[PDB]
Amino acid sequence: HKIKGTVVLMPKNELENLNAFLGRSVSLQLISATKADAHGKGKVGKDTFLEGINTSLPTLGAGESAFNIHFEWDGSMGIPGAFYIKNYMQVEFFLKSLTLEAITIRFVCNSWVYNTKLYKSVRIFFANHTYVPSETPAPLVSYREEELKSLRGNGTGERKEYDRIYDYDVYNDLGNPDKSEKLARPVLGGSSTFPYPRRGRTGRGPTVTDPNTEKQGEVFYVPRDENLGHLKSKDALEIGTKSLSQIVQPAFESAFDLKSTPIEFHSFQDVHDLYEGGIKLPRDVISTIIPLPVIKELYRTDGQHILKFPQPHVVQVSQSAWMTDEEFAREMIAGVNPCVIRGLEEFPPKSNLDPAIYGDQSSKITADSLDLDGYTMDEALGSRRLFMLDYHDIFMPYVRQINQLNSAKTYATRTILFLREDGTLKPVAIELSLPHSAGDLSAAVSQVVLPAKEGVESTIWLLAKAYVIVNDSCYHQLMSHWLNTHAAMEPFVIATHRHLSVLHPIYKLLTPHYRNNMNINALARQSLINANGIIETTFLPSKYSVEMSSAVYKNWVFTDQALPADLIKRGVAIKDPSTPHGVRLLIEDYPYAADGLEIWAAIKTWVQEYVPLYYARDDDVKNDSELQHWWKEAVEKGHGDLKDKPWWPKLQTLEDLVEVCLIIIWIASALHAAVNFGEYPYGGLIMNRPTASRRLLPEKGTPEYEEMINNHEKAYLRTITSKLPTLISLSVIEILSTHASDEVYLGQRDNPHWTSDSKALQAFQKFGNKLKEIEEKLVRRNNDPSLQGNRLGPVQLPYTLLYPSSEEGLTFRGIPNSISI
Ligand SMILES: [Fe+3]
Repeated sequence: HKIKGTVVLMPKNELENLNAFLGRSVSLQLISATKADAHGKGKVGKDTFLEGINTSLPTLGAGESAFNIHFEWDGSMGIPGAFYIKNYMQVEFFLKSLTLEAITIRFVCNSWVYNTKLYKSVRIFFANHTYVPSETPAPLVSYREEELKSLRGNGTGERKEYDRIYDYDVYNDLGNPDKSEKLARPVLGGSSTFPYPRRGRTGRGPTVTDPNTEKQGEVFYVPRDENLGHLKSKDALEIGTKSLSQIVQPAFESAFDLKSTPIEFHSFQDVHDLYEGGIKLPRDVISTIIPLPVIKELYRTDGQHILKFPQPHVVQVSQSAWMTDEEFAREMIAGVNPCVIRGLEEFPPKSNLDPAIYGDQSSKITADSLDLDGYTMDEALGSRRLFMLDYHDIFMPYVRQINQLNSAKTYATRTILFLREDGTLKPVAIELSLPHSAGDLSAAVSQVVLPAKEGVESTIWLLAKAYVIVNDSCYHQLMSHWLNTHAAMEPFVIATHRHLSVLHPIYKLLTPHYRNNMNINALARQSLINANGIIETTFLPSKYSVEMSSAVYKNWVFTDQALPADLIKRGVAIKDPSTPHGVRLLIEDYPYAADGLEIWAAIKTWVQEYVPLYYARDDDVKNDSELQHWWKEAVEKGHGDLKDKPWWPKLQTLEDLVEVCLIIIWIASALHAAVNFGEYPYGGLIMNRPTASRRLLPEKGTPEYEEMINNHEKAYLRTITSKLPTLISLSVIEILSTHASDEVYLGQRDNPHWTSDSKALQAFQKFGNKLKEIEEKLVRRNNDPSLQGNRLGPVQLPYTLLYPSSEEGLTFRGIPNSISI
């Protein structure tokens, strides 16, 4: 009756001896998928313990250990399709897999197994077979549904480290009212005032001063297997933000309070010095930073007084190129935030904001003042050569409250761009707008600034570009990055674990694209977007930052996240059935869009080849109970504040299923990579990507105006992010722009046996081959001299953000499967 099996596991001291696992320390019980008891449930075998350590196969790394085990299983017990496991040891271990031979049967587990007394029900694992609900072997049907009920929990209770309960809650855990009324923040989600995607429920309970806000916690829970261990401490990048906010930031502050370093940058060279000779800090400040995991990888040091940041890619060839109008415009199509620019089809541009509240909103930009390389405005409009980076309606509602803050002053900006005959974009005007209402104490007014290369006019134009980029950096960080990827994706991760069994084909299709997302999001709610957290203390909006993202979410549209839909909606492409991708770009050499369409196409082919393997007709999608409950919950609960919108796909057809999966995979992989991995490469020079502005343009006749004339670099530095928040911000984006060495990229999976279905495996193989094919093509584009203007620019920085592959580090390339940092 014996079945020879091999158990691979990792002792806790590996992701954060052997003989202790033997004896009666760990028992497994096989469950039959073909032979059932009197209740239709698969028969269960006897408790079998680990017999010995297997030291036979070389292919076994990652601090993993193999154990031999034999089960009493007669042919009459049917075929095993699952197993129970109980850990009698005090300390948890990481279960990798179980492999049964003559009968091969593989089980991919990758799950922490805590002491048996901590679990309400015994941990169960299934073989690597894939089944839509109606295809589940009858003896496993109930076990499948029971595991899902276990994962859903009951919606109450404080979640614990070892819990594996997935549920939703609103963002009511960012404020810290018990510490100070000044740290109170509006609850985001669950109201018409503040709609917002839901996040993972933690259940710590209410604060003492506000029943609607969740109390503080030293650890923000995520279902256990969402918290990724790492073999190398340097790869635990997500812990970096907590260390930065709680340990490093206070250390930097003391250096400034003690006046051990100049409080402000006084010249552009003071900024360049950070990645050259470095910055000198107090000994104890260096000593506080140098020993921390992850943090110590951010700077080179002499071990005593110096911290040196790495040279950002944007200055590696020319340290002054960022100041060119050419690079300013190019970064709108190949920079850190390449997805906001829109076509402009009328002139002057219009506003939908209420003039009764903000004053006359007519644009003050006159067509006759613009240099369109000889084109008349009507010619530029008609030839589709006019574009804009429009933050006017987005920022105007918040300008008054932001400008009331100390050290924060902004404009609601609009930039007009012209597509030159040579295919590059050039900036032709910037409008710096302020709201005007009766009784305004401020005398500052709106103004239009035009390009200028000499005189005070050139300084004013450089400052106008800085106000625009402060708007762009804020929108990029809070919306393009945080809202559209991190926050938007979490509800789908939760729904997937709550309603699609690990056996489900769609679960297998989508879960690789969720790796580390709930984990980084929980760490973000704790240290990145919390009251007085990193973002609030480094970006322009301060305490209004996260709520601004809620106002933007009001207009978030799931189907508009598809790349073709996005391009068409923004007026940078038109539908064209005669083209390979179904769309014709209006900026032919738009790096992000051109490379993105290649990746989008590859993902679509993959999804279109996968789905058919499990759903033959539209009725098969309509009748999948798990799939229907999954989608219904993702929409009505996860993104519930928008359940009233008409645009949600129905999921009653193969077409809709493909669409939904394609968009989810796109957001998690390529979209997030394109907006994330260029953060330090472009933003590592604070002048190129300022996060905040502290004053408006000066009045003629004041010393500030005189300063623009006599010391333009100081005028610029006094206007943008101060030195202290710059040091913190550079540190944060350096972490976010780094690829951990254990990352899993698009076209890869953590285990070659994720499914036993050879056809699904074949399809995945073709997808990976296609991505390698695409990379060769993108390499050719970057090497094409005719595309240099937009793909490299004056900074001579080849656009590699959508190259699928990458080695570890701050590489400016590589597409991870998920939002993993
Ligand atoms: Fe990210």
